[PDB]
Amino acid sequence: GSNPPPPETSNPNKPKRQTNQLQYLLRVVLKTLWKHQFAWPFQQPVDAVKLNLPDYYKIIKTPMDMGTIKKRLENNYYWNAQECIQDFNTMFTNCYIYNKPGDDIVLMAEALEKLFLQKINELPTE
Ligand SMILES: Cc1noc(C)c1-c1ccc2c(c1)O[C@H](CC1CC1)C(=O)N2
Repeated sequence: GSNPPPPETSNPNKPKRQTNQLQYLLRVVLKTLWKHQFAWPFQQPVDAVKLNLPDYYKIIKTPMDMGTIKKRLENNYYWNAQECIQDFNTMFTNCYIYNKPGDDIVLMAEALEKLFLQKINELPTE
């Protein structure tokens, strides 16, 4: 039972907002990554129990996944786009820290991150 609670996707006191940038993040960035062939392992938290990776949450203390990001965006959890961008970067970084280069998961993260960076370059409010 080595899985933590997942990251919060709502919070009573944290102020909530919808900006054009946050709409772009849900409707274009998340949408393109979510439907990518390599999205699926990132669509929910890492299941250290199911994967038999009992040390995952010993090593990764700031977990993040796209399921979480998607719910945060749908819930207007974020105040600004930078918060969301930060979550995507945390997701990628965690994957690169925990796994070794040439692991399939790392190659999947690299392909998603390329696409992420391309979509982030067109972020509106321009
Ligand atoms: C994402 C992620 N970051 O570190 C690890 C470990 C994962 C991870 C998440 C889900 C799965 C996983 C790795 O292994 C396989 C998929 C990977 C082999 C590609 C699986 O079925 N689910």
